[PDB]
Amino acid sequence: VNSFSGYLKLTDNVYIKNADIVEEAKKVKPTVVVNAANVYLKHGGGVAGALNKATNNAMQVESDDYIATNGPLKVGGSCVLSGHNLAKHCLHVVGPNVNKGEDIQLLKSAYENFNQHEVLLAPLLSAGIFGADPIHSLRVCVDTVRTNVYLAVFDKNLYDKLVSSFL
Ligand SMILES: CCc1c[nH]c2ncc(-c3c(C(=O)O)c(C)nn3C)cc12
Repeated sequence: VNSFSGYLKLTDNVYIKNADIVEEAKKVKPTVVVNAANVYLKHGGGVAGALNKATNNAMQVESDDYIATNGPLKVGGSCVLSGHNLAKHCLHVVGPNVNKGEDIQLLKSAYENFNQHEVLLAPLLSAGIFGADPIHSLRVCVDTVRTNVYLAVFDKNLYDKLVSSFL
């Protein structure tokens, strides 16, 4: 039993809810919240900008030190950093950004990072300002992640479309 509430069950291990991932993280304080990161961990907008703002920019300060030491992530890669006031840990995962021409096949590699964590609160990778089709992102998630994932979808219209079209 865990503390996640109000989710629709899609499969044995995937759950989905119309929610703001920031407010959901604040309320549950999950072990892991996933950030929709870019390779530079520049958390300017989208999910990343919202998560970072909620940490009062502490996520960005930590991230800048990480990049200065380690260099950029790979598209499809991830790193574990602090969850600050939102979670124990933040798993920063880089899905391909279609608006940069990145290969959508890398979306499966991105979701494979979730399998290193037993339970996660997450957005749909490569959705929103990353330009991919969220219906496709949900399909890759379900077909790749084997651990227990709780997906937060900000847009109510999109959430209803994702549920109604789910095979
Ligand atoms: C609609 C207003 C809004 C405020 N904050 C948001 N955060 C994320 C998304 C969003 C998501 C998500 O993860 O829910 C996905 C997937 N695509 N898009 C575009 C939308 C908003």
